[PDB]
Amino acid sequence: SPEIGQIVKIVKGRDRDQFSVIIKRVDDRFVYIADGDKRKVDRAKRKNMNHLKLIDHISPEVRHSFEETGKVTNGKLRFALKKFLEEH
RNA sequence: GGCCAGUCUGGCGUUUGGUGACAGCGCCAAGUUCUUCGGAAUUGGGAAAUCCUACUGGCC
Repeated sequence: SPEIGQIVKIVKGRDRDQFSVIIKRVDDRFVYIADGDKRKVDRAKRKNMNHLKLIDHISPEVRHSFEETGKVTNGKLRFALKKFLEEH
């Protein structure tokens, strides 16, 4: 099952072939994603899990942001995705 | 495999919408119908839907 702060690669939709971050879990089928750059948290995108590829990387920055504040900022989403690309 | 609900000429751009196929807006291209021959108007197949191919979402 998906986790808050987990990296996904979008496989369907107009934003396909981008990496994004799961920022909310609705149920086991639907989540919300955002990247803090072109898709910011105030425009988070509803996605069927079948249209994402789960990646084995959860950003601690995003996960810690939600643990301490219940939210995530656009700056932390951008930083998490940038760190993911560099390491992986 | 079965059923329900969807999408429509091809291409690419887009921090627009859509879970998605896609759509919107844009321009490029093809077919077709026009022309004042500069350029306009259109759009899967089919005479037709409770039809069909392809594709998408859900259920079994």
